[PDB]
Amino acid sequence: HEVLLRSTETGQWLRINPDGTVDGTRDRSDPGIQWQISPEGNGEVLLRSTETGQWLRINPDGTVDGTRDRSDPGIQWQISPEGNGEVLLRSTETGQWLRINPDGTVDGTRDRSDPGIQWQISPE
Repeated sequence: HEVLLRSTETGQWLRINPDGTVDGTRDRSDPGIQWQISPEGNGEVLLRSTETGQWLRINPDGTVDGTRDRSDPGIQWQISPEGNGEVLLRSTETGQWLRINPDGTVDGTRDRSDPGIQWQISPE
């Protein structure tokens, strides 16, 4: 039950790379864009890469990458639907929203109005 996470603004997909970097791509065939959601309970989820097995992580320095440490505090996310399949993903640890920028970089922000925090989630 894989899902794709897609930018509403640009249509770019959230991708993880073999080196652990996380960014955006327009290549629908990239194997790094398939994710699996697992419940943590209490409204939290993990997002795990089908390709690499790494979980999506946000770090104290604001960077977003992947990790295989299931105990890392930065891998818990909260999906907040806004209606019509639009969602925000908020980090339990930092309080930031996951942001994909038009240039394909992925980081965090507290700006509710940033167009890059708007995500769609669709089955692959």
